[PDB]
Amino acid sequence: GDVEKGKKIFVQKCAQCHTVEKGGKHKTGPNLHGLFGRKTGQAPGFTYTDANKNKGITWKEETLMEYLENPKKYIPGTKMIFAGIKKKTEREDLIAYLKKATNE
Amino acid sequence: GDVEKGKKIFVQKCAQCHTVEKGGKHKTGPNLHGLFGRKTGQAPGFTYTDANKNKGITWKEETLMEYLENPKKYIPGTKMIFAGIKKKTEREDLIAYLKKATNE
Ligand code: HEC
Ligand code: HEC
Repeated sequence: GDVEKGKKIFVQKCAQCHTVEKGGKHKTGPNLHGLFGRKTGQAPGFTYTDANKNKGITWKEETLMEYLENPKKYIPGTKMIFAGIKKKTEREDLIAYLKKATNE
Repeated sequence: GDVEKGKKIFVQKCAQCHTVEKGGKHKTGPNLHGLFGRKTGQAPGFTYTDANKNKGITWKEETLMEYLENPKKYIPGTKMIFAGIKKKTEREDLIAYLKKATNE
């Protein structure tokens, strides 16, 4: 495929949760350097779900083609995001803002 | 709670998928203006999951406190994001970029 086009997709759809750079940080999702030819759930230092840990397949063009079409269908139980707010005080403050902004 | 603090949480944790402004657009998630005192799944023009459509509760401080702690526990079946790429050519181009960047 077209690398130029792929880079833009990555930046728009994936970079908010993944880095690709050697030595790049884990974010919501794992750093992806060295992905190709590696089994699922094997970035060093990242805590996966059991589902992503145990999928047991090798990442390559064919498996990525299928995964990317629908990640949850290829790895049921995978979790991409936690959209909540665990701290009580942060929940109270956020709700205060929402109470104001969603009514003005 | 503290509105100043809530605004920053919102911008950091929620604004990527929700607007709060009257007349604001639906994004990944619904526009949230008029939320308080309204039942779940009722922003006009947004297509919810059946789960969020049918939760049947009224949004207010107490219900938001519980929802925000863990959205999926409060509304099982709710879906926050699709992280995949439906178009075949976009998948091919993205995979080409990944093949380069994750190996250099
Ligand atoms: C956050 C909201 C994410 C977005 C957007 C994308 N991904 Fe993701 N990805 C995310 C998490 C939390 C995980 C771990 C999931 C688990 O169940 O533990 C993943 C996983 C991957 C993988 C597999 C990685 C591995 O097995 O080592 C791949 C190949 C992957 N993600 C790629 C990817 C791409 C290309 C994305 C843009 C289209 C993308 N993800 C979006 C979090 C998030
Ligand atoms: C995208 C990755 C999201 C992030 C981050 C947050 N939310 Fe969200 N939210 C999202 C979607 C797709 C939906 C609809 C879900 C469905 O099952 O149909 C929601 C829903 C809400 C609701 C309920 C809205 C209603 O019933 O009308 C609320 C109150 C809500 N979201 C608030 C919210 C806040 C405060 C967030 C930051 C902490 C937040 N969401 C993150 C998508 C995403």
